This record gives sequence, structure tokens and C-alpha cells, in this order.
Amino acid sequence: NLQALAQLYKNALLNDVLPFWENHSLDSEGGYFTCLDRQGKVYDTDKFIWLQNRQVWTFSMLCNQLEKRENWLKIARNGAKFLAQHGRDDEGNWYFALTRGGEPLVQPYNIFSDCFAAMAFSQYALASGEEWAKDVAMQAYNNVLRRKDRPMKALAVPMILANLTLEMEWLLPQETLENVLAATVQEVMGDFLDQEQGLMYENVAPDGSHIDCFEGRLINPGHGIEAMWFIMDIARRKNDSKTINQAVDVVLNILNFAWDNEYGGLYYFMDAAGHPPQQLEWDQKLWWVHLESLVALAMGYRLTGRDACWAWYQKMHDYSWQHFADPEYGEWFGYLNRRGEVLLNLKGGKWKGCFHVPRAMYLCWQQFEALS
Amino acid sequence: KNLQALAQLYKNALLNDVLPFWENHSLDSEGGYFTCLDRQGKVYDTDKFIWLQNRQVWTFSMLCNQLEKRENWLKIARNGAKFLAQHGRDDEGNWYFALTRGGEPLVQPYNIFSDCFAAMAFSQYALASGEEWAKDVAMQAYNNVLRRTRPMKALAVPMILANLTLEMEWLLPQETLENVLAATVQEVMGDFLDQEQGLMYENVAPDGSHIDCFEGRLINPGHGIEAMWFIMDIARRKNDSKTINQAVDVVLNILNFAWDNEYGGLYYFMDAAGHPPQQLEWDQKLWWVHLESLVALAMGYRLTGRDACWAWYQKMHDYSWQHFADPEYGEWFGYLNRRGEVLLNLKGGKWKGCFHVPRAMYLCWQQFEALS
Repeated sequence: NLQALAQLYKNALLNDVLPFWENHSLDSEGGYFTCLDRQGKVYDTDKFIWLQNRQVWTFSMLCNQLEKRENWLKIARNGAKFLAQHGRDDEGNWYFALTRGGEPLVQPYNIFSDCFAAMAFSQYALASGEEWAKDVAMQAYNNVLRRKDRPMKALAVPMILANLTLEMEWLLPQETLENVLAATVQEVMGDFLDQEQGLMYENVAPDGSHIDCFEGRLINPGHGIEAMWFIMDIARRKNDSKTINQAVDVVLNILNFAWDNEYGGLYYFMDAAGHPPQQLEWDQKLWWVHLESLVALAMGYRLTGRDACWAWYQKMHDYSWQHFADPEYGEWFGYLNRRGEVLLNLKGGKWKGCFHVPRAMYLCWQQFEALS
Repeated sequence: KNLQALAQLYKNALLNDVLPFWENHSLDSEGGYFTCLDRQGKVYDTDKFIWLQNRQVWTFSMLCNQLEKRENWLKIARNGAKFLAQHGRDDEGNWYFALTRGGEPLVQPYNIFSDCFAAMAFSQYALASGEEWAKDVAMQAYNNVLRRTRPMKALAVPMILANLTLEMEWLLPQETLENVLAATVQEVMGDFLDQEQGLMYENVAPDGSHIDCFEGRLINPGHGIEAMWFIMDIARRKNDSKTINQAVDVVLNILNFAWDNEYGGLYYFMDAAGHPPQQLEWDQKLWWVHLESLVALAMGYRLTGRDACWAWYQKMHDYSWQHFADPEYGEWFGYLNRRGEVLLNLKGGKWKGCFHVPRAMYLCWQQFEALS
């Protein structure tokens, strides 16, 4: 039942996932090891700043939404201090990666680093009340605003902008949040949502038209589904049932479009015209694609009571828990092949850190509490 | 023990029984709240008892801040906060004890506790809502308090001062809260606790010694138990296990001292020397006396694992739920006679409102989640 599900997710988050990160990822030199094998052993000491920020964000957000636990604060704080010290170039632009000790590894700038930093330090500042953390958050927020702007645009862009503003909420005027979240619904549901197939496109022209190219044909089922629960969550703010049901409709379309009938699971990438994708990893089964689907379906069912969501929720649940969860060692595998066999013996790496798993466990716990 | 069923019991009681009761029966379209509610929640008196008006703004605001910022709770708190800001203060800015339904003042000797509860309520409301006007009310009330043969002092005073500063936390320097909490522990555990007997006195001399008079012989079992959980909660902040354990010792002492072996339940007042109390209500069984004991025991066991806290918890639980709980109509009776028979057929009045019940349900829910 619903209550048992709330309990499963609560326990997984608090007794399995967060202890895994506390027990295995804390670097005494500052920040965190994300490159952890199945057992939690470090296989690489590099500091991938996106993930370093996500982990400060995770622990801080939990202090803010649940309880200001002493261990969660210390975990977030030691990540926050290390990053404040080493994360930025002299003009305050955020790096992508550092060496374990904090030396910058050089590669093209990407405004996404500043976004995650703003989100992380905003939440840590809120959690701890430290002004220095607040200053770092505003600097990074301002960095994004002074830089963010076959022409084409990516779905990731309005999503991170909406995420940024929402995580910055306690620091910004009510009107800013309002404008941005209303602009986000319009653009995500108007330009990126394809009325033809009822699917979310990753990349469109500025006017929302399609471009027939690798980028313009690309579907990332999980990314679209993640965007839809975000839209659900915005819409729920003004009780906008039209938009909530519309996002739910899109979630069901993607699931039906992207589910692998032979082996179970959603494909990582697909091509909207049926052409050969450019991505060699297109047919893989990735932890976050399935976790964000569990959030979207739980939320959709909580918010609408539509049984279709509950039916798909149970189908997704059984597949995901059976294939990704690794309770004997803690946490979830990230990377399975199409047949659902472990592709990489890791619990974290360059792209998997303390983020999609704990956020999804928390969110599903909260959806099943309300349902229950 | 099933700790999880008990977490579920209190979660459910708060969210599905107690808050709906106050939402369904107490909201005055003219502003503020009706606390004078009979068994079924019907209004029997429209007067506005300011301590309870403020505690209800506080309860809904605290829940917004601790649990989830819900639109209905925010609204409930706002419409009480607006009424009180307009009507609750005299021309010097001092808070009243009671108003008529429409907000006209009722004449009575001023009490500094009035301002204390205003500060607490508006601080939490200002936090929940982000409204600057509500913050100004909080600062004034708080500032009002700070500017104010047989000498004797009451246990209520250090208790209310400590509560005032804690509820005001986000508005004050860290250091002021640390100083007050340290002074509270010293005073409660040092002066009001009788070391020899291991019991809390209601009134002592300024130098901590006893006075042989009605006031000086007075024990209010539930009040001392309420002070003891406050002390556990202060001590936990610094992991001061010695002090948490001392407070548990005192809770156990009071229970053994004040339990009615003939009828169950804790007496309302007792005389330390065995003389006839001046209170005609001494042998009565009051809701808050027992709810605060459930909190203290749940909390003591959660913080210390002290087996005797569990054993007493069961005994207090069975007594309290079987005598005060009224699930047919919602909420809990306040007032039983010694035999545990309902004495007044009310769910609220001049002294019972939206405070001890919802706070205790919230607090016990939290203790049992952690234990589970």
C-alpha cells in the first residue's frame, strides 16, 4: 500500500543513501569523492564541481525541508568551504573540475557550473545563516544572468533557469520567481512540447519549430519526464489543473513511446524520425531516467488521482528497484546496458553523485505521504 | 514496540484530526478565531482570548516553517495575525488579554506574558509569510518584554523567556540565544529543581531556597515535566548528554510522585508538605499535563534510550488516549475529574485552544520517526 511505499522511500533515503555518502565520500582535504566503486571505495580523487555543488545542495536542502541535522550541516559546510576556496577563477567564474587538492583542470567554461553553485550556496546559506555563503550564491546567480544570453535552443536551458530561480527563492523578490516560473511553463509546454507526437523535444529553433538534424530529432525520454514533474510542481503553486493534467498527458506519452518492450526500461536516447541516433549509449538503462519517472508518476497520481499514473508507477517501480537498487552495499547503480545488466561497477563517477537518487527518494517519500 | 505505528498514529492525529478541527470550527469571518468550542466544535462564546489567538497564529506558522508551507495554514495564520495587529495592543503598544469578537478591549491588569506570546506568534508568522509588517509587530512585542516581604519567583518566567528567545531565533544574534539558553538551564535545573527530592517547584525564593507558604509548597507535576522536555531540547543542541539525562531523571521522579494509583493519571497540583492545597482543582486530570508527559517520555527515550522512559510511555499513552481522545468529534477533551470523567464538555475555552494538542502531536510524531 501507499503507506508502505512512503516508508520504503523514507528508509532508503535516511538509512541507506545518505549514510552511503557520509560513510564513503567525505574527503578530509575538503569536498567529496564521487568516483566510488560498488563498495564505496574511491577509484579517482578528482573533484567534479557540478557534483560537488549538487552534494552541498542535497544535504542543505534536507536541513531546510526536514531538520537542521548537525551531521548534514557539517557535511554541506565542508563541501561549501572547499568550493568557495577553489571553485572559481579570479573573476569569480566557476570551474568544471579540480584535482583532489583543488587545482583547476582547464577546459571550456560552461555557465551550468555557476547555476549549480548558486543553487548549492543559496540552500547552504539558508540552512546555516552564514553570510559568506550568501555572497557566493548571489555572485554565481549574477554570473548566470550576465552570461546566459542553424540557431537552436536546448530544453535544459529553461529547466536550469527555473531551477536556479526557485533554489534562489528566499533571496529574490516574489515577482522574479513569478515571472520566471510563468515564462518557463509557456516555453517548455509551448516550444519544447511537440503537439504532433505529444513528446518533448530536446532541441528546437528559437521560434519553437523543428530542425531536421541530429540535435533537432533528439528525444531524451527521462529528461522530458523530469521537466514534466517540474512543470507539475510549478502549476501546483497556482492550482493550475489544466497544466498539471497536460504534463501528466506528456509523461504517459513518453513512457509509452520509450519503454523497451523486449527488456523493460526506458531508452536513454531516441530519434524522433526513427533514424540511427548519433549516441552510442542510446539503448542504455540509466538510474536517473527511471528515478525521475518514479517521481513524475507518483506526483502525477498524487495531484490528479489518475489511475493510469498509478498503473505506470507500479510498472516503473518493479523494474527500477529490481535493476538499480543495491541494498547489500548501499545506493543504486547508475549504468545498465539495454538488457539491464550492470555496465559499470560504480555508485558514483563524473556524472553520478549525491543528487538524483537522494532527491528522488525524498520526493517520492513526500508524494506517498500525501497519498497515504 | 512498533515505533512506526506510533509515528503514524500521531502524524495522522495531527493532520487528519486536530488541524482540520481548528480549520473546520474556529475561523471567525470577522478575524481571529473562536476558541470557545463545545464537544462538537459549536461556538459557545465569541470572546477573543489573546494568548490563545496568538498561540494559534504560532501553531499554523510553526507548521509552515517546520513541515510544509501549505496555502491553507498560511491563510489561517494570516487572518489571525491581521486581526491581532489591528486590535490586540493598547495605545502604549502593550498587548491585551482579551477582546470581544469584533476586537474591542476587555479590561484587566496588564500581563507581560501577553507580549511574550505575541512576539512568538508574529516572529513565526513573519518567517512563514516573509511579511515585513509582521516582523515589526514581533520586534515591538519582544522589545516591550525586554524593557520590563517574601520575594519569590515563578518557574513560568525562565520557561517563557527561553521560549520567547527561541521562537525569535531568526531575528536575533546567535549569541543572545546561546546566553538565554545557558541561563535557562542553570536556573531551571539549579534553582527550581530541588536536588534532595529530585522534584520541580513552581515558586522559590530569588536565591533558590524554599518558602513555607501556599506558593512555595506548590508542585504542578505537568508543568515541571513540560520544563524538563524543554531542557532536554536545549541540551541536545550541544549534545549535553549529562543534562538530558538529569532531566529524564526528574521526569521519572515526578511521574512516580504524581501518578494517581487509584484512578490513573497525574494530579494537577500537589502540596510538597502534604498539606491541603489552596487549589480546588488539585486532583483533576488535564489534557496538557498528560500530553506534555507523552512528549517528555517519547523525547527522553529518543534521546537517551532509557528503558524506563518507554515503560512509562506505554502507561501514559494508554491512560491519555483512552481518557482525552474524542475521535468521533475531533480533538481532545481538556478537563476530566480525578476519576477521568469528562468535567467540562468543551474542546476549547479561555485556556484551551490550538496549542498544546497540535504541538504535542507534532512533537511525538517526530520522536517516533527518529526512534523508528
